[PDB]
Amino acid sequence: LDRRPHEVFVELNELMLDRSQEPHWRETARWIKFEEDVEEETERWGKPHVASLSFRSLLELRRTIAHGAALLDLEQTTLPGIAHLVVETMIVSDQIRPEDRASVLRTLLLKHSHPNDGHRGKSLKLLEKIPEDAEATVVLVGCVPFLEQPAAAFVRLNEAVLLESVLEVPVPVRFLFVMLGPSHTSTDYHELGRSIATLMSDKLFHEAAYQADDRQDLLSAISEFLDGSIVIPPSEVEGRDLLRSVAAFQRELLRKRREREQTKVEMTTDDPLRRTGRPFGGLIRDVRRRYPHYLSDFRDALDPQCLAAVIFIYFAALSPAITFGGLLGEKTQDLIGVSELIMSTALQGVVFCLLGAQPLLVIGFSGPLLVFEEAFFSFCSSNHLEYLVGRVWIGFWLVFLALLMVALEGSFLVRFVSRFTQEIFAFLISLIFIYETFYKLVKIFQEHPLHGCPRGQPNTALLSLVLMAGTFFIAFFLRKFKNSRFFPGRIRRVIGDFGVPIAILIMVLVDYSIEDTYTQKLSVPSGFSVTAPEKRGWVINPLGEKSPFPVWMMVASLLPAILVFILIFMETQITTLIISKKERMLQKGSGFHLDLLLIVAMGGICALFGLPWLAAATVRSVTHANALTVMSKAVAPGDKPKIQEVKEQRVTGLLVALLVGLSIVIGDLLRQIPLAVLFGIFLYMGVTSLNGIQFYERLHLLLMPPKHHPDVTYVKKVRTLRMHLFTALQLLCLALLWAVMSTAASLAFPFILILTVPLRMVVLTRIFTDREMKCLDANEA
Amino acid sequence: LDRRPHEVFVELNELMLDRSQEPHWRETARWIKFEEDVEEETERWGKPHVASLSFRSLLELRRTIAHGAALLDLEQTTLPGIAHLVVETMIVSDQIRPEDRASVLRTLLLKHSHPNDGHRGKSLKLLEKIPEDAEATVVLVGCVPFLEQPAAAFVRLNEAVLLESVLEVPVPVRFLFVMLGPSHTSTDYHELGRSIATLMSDKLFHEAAYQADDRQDLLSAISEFLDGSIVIPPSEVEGRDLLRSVAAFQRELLRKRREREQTKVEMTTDDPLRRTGRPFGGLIRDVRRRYPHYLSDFRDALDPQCLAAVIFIYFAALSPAITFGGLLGEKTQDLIGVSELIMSTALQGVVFCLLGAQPLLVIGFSGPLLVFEEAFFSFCSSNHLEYLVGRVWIGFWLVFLALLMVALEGSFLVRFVSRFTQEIFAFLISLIFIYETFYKLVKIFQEHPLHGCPRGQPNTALLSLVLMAGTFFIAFFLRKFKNSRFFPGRIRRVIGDFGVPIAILIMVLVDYSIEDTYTQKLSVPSGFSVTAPEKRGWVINPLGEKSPFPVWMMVASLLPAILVFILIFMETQITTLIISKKERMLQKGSGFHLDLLLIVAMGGICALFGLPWLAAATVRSVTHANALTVMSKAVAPGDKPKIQEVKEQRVTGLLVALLVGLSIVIGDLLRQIPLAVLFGIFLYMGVTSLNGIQFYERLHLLLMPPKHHPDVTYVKKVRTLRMHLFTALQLLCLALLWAVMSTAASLAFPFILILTVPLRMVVLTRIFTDREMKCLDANEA
Ligand SMILES: CCCCC/C=C/C/C=C\C/C=C\C/C=C/CCCC(=O)O[C@H](COC(=O)CCCCCCCCCCCCCCCCC)COP(=O)(O)O[C@@H]1[C@H](O)[C@H](O)[C@@H](OP(=O)(O)O)[C@H](OP(=O)(O)O)[C@H]1O
Ligand SMILES: CCCCC/C=C\C/C=C\C/C=C/C/C=C/CCCC(=O)O[C@H](COC(=O)CCCCCCCCCCCCCCCCC)COP(=O)(O)O[C@@H]1[C@H](O)[C@H](O)[C@@H](OP(=O)(O)O)[C@H](OP(=O)(O)O)[C@H]1O
Ligand SMILES: CC(C)CCC[C@@H](C)[C@H]1CC[C@H]2[C@@H]3CC=C4C[C@@H](OC(=O)CCC(=O)O)CC[C@]4(C)[C@H]3CC[C@]12C
Ligand SMILES: CC(C)CCC[C@@H](C)[C@H]1CC[C@H]2[C@@H]3CC=C4C[C@@H](OC(=O)CCC(=O)O)CC[C@]4(C)[C@H]3CC[C@]12C
Ligand SMILES: CC(C)CCC[C@@H](C)[C@H]1CC[C@H]2[C@@H]3CC=C4C[C@@H](O)CC[C@]4(C)[C@H]3CC[C@]12C
Ligand SMILES: CC(C)CCC[C@@H](C)[C@H]1CC[C@H]2[C@@H]3CC=C4C[C@@H](O)CC[C@]4(C)[C@H]3CC[C@]12C
Repeated sequence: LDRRPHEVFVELNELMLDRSQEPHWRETARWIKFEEDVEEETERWGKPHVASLSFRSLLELRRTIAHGAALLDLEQTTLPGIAHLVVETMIVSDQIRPEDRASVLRTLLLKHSHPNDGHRGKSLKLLEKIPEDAEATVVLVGCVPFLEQPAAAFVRLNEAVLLESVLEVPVPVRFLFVMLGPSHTSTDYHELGRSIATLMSDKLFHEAAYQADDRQDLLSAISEFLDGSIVIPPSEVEGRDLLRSVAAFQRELLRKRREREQTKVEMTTDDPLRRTGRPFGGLIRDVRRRYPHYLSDFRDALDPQCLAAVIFIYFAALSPAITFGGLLGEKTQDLIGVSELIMSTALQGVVFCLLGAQPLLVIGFSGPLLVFEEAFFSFCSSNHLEYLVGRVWIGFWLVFLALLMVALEGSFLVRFVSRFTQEIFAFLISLIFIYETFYKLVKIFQEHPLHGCPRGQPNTALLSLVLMAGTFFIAFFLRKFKNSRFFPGRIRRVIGDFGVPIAILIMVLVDYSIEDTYTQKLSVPSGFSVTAPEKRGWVINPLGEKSPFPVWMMVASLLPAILVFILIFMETQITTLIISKKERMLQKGSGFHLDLLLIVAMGGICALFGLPWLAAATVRSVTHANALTVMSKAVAPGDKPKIQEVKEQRVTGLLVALLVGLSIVIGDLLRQIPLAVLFGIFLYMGVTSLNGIQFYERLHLLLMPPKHHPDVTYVKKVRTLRMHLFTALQLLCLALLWAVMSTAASLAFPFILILTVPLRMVVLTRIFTDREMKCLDANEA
Repeated sequence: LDRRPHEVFVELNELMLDRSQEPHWRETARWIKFEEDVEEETERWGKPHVASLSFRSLLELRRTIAHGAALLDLEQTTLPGIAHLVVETMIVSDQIRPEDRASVLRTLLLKHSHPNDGHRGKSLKLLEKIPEDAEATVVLVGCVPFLEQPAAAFVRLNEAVLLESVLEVPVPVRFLFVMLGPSHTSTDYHELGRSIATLMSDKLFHEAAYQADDRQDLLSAISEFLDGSIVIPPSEVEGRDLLRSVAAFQRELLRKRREREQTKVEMTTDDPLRRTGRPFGGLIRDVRRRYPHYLSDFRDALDPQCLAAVIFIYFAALSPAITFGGLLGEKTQDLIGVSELIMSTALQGVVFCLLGAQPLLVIGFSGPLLVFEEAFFSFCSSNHLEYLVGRVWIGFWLVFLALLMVALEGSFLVRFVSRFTQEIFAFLISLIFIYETFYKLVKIFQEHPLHGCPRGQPNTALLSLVLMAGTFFIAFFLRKFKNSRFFPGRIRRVIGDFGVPIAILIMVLVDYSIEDTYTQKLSVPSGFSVTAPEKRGWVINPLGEKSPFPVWMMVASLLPAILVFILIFMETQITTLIISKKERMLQKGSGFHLDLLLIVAMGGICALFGLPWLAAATVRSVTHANALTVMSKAVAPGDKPKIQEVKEQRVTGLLVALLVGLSIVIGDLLRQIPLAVLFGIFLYMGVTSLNGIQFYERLHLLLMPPKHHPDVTYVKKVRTLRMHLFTALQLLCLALLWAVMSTAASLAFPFILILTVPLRMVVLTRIFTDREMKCLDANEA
């Protein structure tokens, strides 16, 4: 006929006596894709587990179903009618004596019980998990003194009917299994109930039962279910490694089974990085996919979910801004400071969030840019060249290069930048955070020596070290608290997401308590003014501030433009690639050509006002994306979490940028933060961003004996001595890059990264196997 | 007949082609109580795992063995003869055409291969694991193109014979299984080989095959094996909680099976704490069990294993001695100091290790004794009583109470001291380590305030804190390194066992480097002299040093004697109970009556010379025992470690005591250790000993949601509220005890600690059920 299959919610009800000896059915276990048992002593629900059967119970079940009486497509609609029909058929099939007809019927008309039978508070919580269109089944297994032989009955109702006071949740029933036998047999009826329920909770078996017509089809379905099972021999499980191989073996077995099924069935039977050719094609394609959703981009942020992010993202886009800028003040003779960096961050962020194609990106100063800033400053103050005027021409060339790269569709080279260079560029970012911290500490200890009885203050070095260590430890332990197993589980996440503000506030109050001790503090000027209003204006003359600019450097400034373009391009395209994956349920569209052009043009224009260039960070962009995802609730117990949807809007980023811009009118309060707390946070970010990259783990695996290596796909398919050779080559390249960065040619490491782009292909294909590269240099997993 | 069963070492050899296309057998997996597989791509052995089967392969195996030809008790002794007989029987049973008799015969005399076929270095390393009296079996499965139907043969040799160049290790073979079939069938021969090998490596199946005589018994044994198995349904393993329930279910299933077997079999069929009554009976009983082994006790320590302990146990019995000895000097006006404590430790340790019944005990000053010392000092300097004379009479009463308690057999009350009071006592010991550290820190910060520009030194208050934190962190992280997964695994343990010496040495060097900063240092006097040689002699006059002693106190000193006897008795008896368990394979014997009498008598006599009393520590004794256990090497791969034996001797303890005694002639070197380094170790010992006691874990569970609780036996059998009530009732008693310890009646907390023994027997039984007490207050597990 039609018999459209539905998902099944299976319940086990067992007959038992009460304290007043009145017999009644009590619920014992429930199946929603996984078994859940009721503990007898404490009367609560245990954790979900895989439903492991036993073989003797399966044999007994097959024998019982072979000798039982089955009713198919019954026309009854009430419990008494179903019970009467069942007892009549049991009488017909010579299973129960007619004299007991009056007795056994009374056993099928008893009240049902449940652990929770206040009720709605858990009834709704269980109804959320169950799929919307699910049809339930009831298994009634128990022993009766007045019977002599076991009797079984399988009933499939013609139409779903809601039997009240039978199940645990209001779901219609479709199937009924009744078993009633004597108590002197060797069979365990709880085991038979568990076996039949685990059979019915399966996918293929329950579909077959939906489409079945007699007992032979039930036997065939039982054989089909048994074909793809795993038998575990009777041996003690001593260690823990013994049961880590079941998943892979089950995967292979079910793969073979599904391949056989697919063969039998066969016998029975918009890339965003593709270049078209039209000039500026990518720009038009990206605009005409994202702009029409403009109204929805604003209407979609009216919920508290989109208000709790702005509170702490503001604290993540601000801490580096006041840190990095300070460093520039120490490195460029206070030509570029915290005020200019904050103004540039705000001004570029608001425009990008109003006109960008991917509003979920937050842009700001990053690690590998201040190194280039310092290198260019060192080069400028060697040949008697003004530092701040050359940046104007660098930006002028950068704006032209961006247009050249966008006009001819060329933002597809990010496909050639594989994991080999991404993991090196992650170590560079995570090592210009630790080095600056451990250099500032040494400088502090040198300026204020530790002799006995401004410069030479008594208790300044050790106090700064203590503040740094305290801030780092607080920020680390709150991060570890975020993913722990304490507290109600939603306050846990909220507290764990405020690690940085809490750490900074605590370690600022501690230093505010201490009096009569000098600790260096932030330098934020009053009002809207340039950090050095004695040698620098707001607009830079493109011809020369103090002396006329040379004409040769006007054209010879092509090389630094190319290097900084390489840096910006890598840092932005990698982030856009990471954000717009398929695992993250990002609807609408992503912009690969409207982000590069906008960022580089804004940087080039902004460098005229003596403000730094910016590039989208790849760590706080992921944090911004994560803070906006909402997970589903219709997930079966014990199943892995599933992302429902990500709220895409351009209102949280705009508000965060505006807040960071307005954070300059509270300078009187921002001048009370000591300069060691910020470096504690600096070191914390540097250390904590290492987790995730495979280069770090393969570097760990150097010190581990080959017996203790994990079972990941890049360690169990390649020999140990080739994994170590790959790691050694990567380390050698990283060390060479650091050496060339630390010498007098510091403004050449972008060229070294571009030269490690094709080393991979040419050399590491001429050496390694075509099969080992897919294991070690894989882009997925 | 006889057919005595042995353990079985199963190997799987599969036919395959070489690069030169020459056919040969290659080893694929091996079974010693657990499966171990050879990876095809990398050619190395994977980790052990439980041998999970598949059902279709089992059905194919049953059908193949049903139609195969079996040879029982063959008289051949060489491979060619066995092959000839096998081919003849295959021809007899109409399985192989006679025309192919030659061809298949060749396939039975091909060279065998192995992963390691340098060979001896791993041959011995694997021969260690295999049991000495084990007999092996060889499984040969592969495909051939010249056959049309599968043929099988099972051969059991009459006597074990060493077949060279067949197995991987030189072990005699007893069984042979040969299977050869066409390559166009749907059967997978690797799976059949795995199935038959996992059958033959079982504990009951191989015995059944030993006693078997025909094919029907093989089928019966197959059914027996299948009876006690677990079937896992075809569902994906999504999470990780799914497979944590297999162990318990397997335990229950095997328990039922073994109960059935035992029922069928039935149908077919020196306490050391027992009082006798004779006076001093226990003393004689433990003397006559331990003294005769004197020569063995002295002859059993001639190995490097008994020499690496003395190196670091000396560093564990010394750090508290110079710490506690300092504190008493600050608390008793330098009447008892480091020198007196060190000398008492040495003098009592040597005598105890020379005459004791349990030499594996290290005695020394512990936490709850200095609290009583301080309380008695505070009581003495209130009524104008000399402090050092009263201890003489306290010892005089103690040496009488010990004799009274030993003469009438009374060292059996330790059975009534349950876990309820043991955990409270462990918290008391672990909370007098943190408190003293965090009080010394506050005192240091108060004496040297943090103002700007002996008392009032500039950089002392922060330097001491830095040193404490550094020492604690180093000592903690080396402890965590001891049980990590780095380094060759035997250097790892050696480095992890030297945490305290390394942590102290590094920071001593660091503070040595710093110049022109004052940090308070240890006060160890030169030569053999008392700590204060201006107000105290070496022999205390029992009548009064400065003024005559009152006569009323001479008799009234009974109460402190009891209040300190309780502490000594608990601390010694708990340690002796913990040490002499059954899990620790301690041979010879333990003395419950020769340790109490000796320790208390030595404490009473040693208090006449103005030296403190001592009681065995329950943490350093366990460390001493652990440092002397030697583990076995004959353990199958993947199995849990097993203790071979423990070297019991009275030479390492005597040497450690002598070293601690001689550590006073290096005072010029011990006076360079800053006093803030030792308190790091103090706090580390306080924090690190909380792990293990169930009170701490049940205190953690107050914050966990009921969803995240573990699966231990005391959380899944009692309701959550009736667990938190028990935890709160324990915390209330602990808080009351800590309150009575801090007021002006501080020398009464032993009475409170002994008043919680009848509380458990009277009150906590009238509230909690008889079944909840066995779950929460269990002595085992
Ligand atoms: C500014 C700093 C302030 C610090 C001052 C102190 C601050 C407090 C400091 C230290 C002590 C703190 C916390 C101790 C904790 C109690 C909660 C821990 C036990 C607990 O968890 O109980 C809770 C709540 O039940 C109560 O009513 C519990 C009733 C709590 C009693 C009231 C406590 C309120 C605070 C007491 C002190 C009040 C002090 C206020 C005075 C102010 C002084 C200034 C039961 O939770 P549940 O089982 O019903 O819900 C579960 C649970 O949330 C799971 O975690 C969750 O799974 P995950 O999301 O994966 O984690 C489940 O979700 P699914 O099943 O769908 O997957 C939920 O279904
Ligand atoms: C700089 C970074 C700072 C932070 C980094 C962290 C720390 C500071 C950094 C670096 C310092 C250290 C390097 C030390 C490490 C090497 C990695 C160890 C890998 C390794 O394990 O390889 C070893 C030996 O292989 C060699 O022959 C290896 C032979 C060549 C090794 C080098 C030779 C000289 C080493 C010293 C170098 C000298 C350097 C200084 C001297 C220069 C002076 C100017 C293979 O060991 P195995 O597989 O044969 O034996 C296993 C293994 O021991 C398992 O652990 C054990 O199981 P468990 O007991 O349960 O753990 C098995 O027992 P069962 O079968 O009964 O279960 C054994 O069967
Ligand atoms: C920068 C260093 C100090 C850090 C890490 C060094 C090791 C992880 C590397 C350095 C040299 C490497 C070896 C150098 C070359 C080879 C050849 C390599 O090629 C082969 O397969 C040998 C046979 C052939 O050439 O085909 C096998 C691994 C091995 C021994 C390497 C193993 C790993 C080693 C010891
Ligand atoms: C300040 C902190 C560190 C101390 C610990 C406090 C809580 C862990 C304790 C204090 C009071 C306890 C409650 C006191 C009384 C009861 C009644 C008790 O009632 C029953 O035993 C049920 C049977 C019946 O109702 O007769 C169940 C536990 C409960 C809720 C206890 C739960 C745990 C509480 C809240
Ligand atoms: C400290 C680190 C970063 C650099 C020093 C690396 C040297 C000292 C260590 C690190 C990794 C080590 C290797 C780790 C694993 C093996 C496999 C083993 O079967 C032979 C030795 C061998 C090949 C080790 C040789 C020594 C080795 C190369
Ligand atoms: C500082 C800490 C140790 C003190 C916190 C103690 C109080 C607030 C905590 C300790 C244990 C907690 C209990 C833990 C588990 C449950 C089970 C839940 O179904 C109802 C609430 C209840 C009963 C909690 C109530 C709050 C509780 C009693």
